[PDB]
This record gives sequence, C-alpha cells and structure tokens, in this order.
Amino acid sequence: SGQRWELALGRFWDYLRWVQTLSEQVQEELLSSQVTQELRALMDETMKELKAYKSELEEQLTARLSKELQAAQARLGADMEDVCGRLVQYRGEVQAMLGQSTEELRVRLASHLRKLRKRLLRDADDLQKRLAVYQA
Repeated sequence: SGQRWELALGRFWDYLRWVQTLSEQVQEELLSSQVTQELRALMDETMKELKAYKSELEEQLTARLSKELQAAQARLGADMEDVCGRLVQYRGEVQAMLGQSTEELRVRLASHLRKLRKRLLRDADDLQKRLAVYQA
C-alpha cells in the first residue's frame, strides 16, 4: 500500500549503499553470491509490493496516466535489475582474472552504481508522484 513498496525500496537502498563501499567484506559476499541473492530478493519484494499496490488502485477507480505509470513501473524495475546485473557481472569478471588486481574493475563498478543511484532517485520519485495523481 502507499508506503509498503516504498519501505521495500528503502531496504534495497540501505543494502545498495553498503555495497557501494566495496569494502573487503562486501567483496567476500559479492564473490560468494550472497550480495546478489539478497539484493535480488529485496528487488523482487519491491516490485511485487508495487504490483499489488498499483493493482489495488486500478481496482477501486472509476487512459494515458495508466500507460505511463506502467513505464515508470518498468523504469524502477530496470534500475534495480541493472544494479543486480552489474554486481553479477563483476563477480564473473573477477573470477576470470586469476588473482590479478581488480582495482580498475571496482573503480568502474562504483561509477556504474553511483549513476544508477541517481536514476533510482528520480525514477522512484516519478513513480511516487504518478501513483499519487492516479489515486481515485
């Protein structure tokens, strides 16, 4: 409901913010698949809560707003998917480097995540304001 999918998105954010640091613990868990499994779990919880919320809104109301909303919905999902895909890719690349320095890979991952965070910010804000106008 209103804040349900938002609270779930907040939990994805909390985790992402820790991952962004790419400390050695993050790295241990990135390479063991724990980070990606958990972020993926938080993303799924988010999109499903959003789906349920938008479906309930759609149900109680008496259509451009609608199609745009779907798209805004897709944008957030894609932002979260990209984050996940970025981390999964990093793991794959590192495991193929045979112990060689991962420095450049991490600098690049960091930059990708900083950019996606700016996207998550505006995309969620856009979804929030659209869901609010949609309301019957």
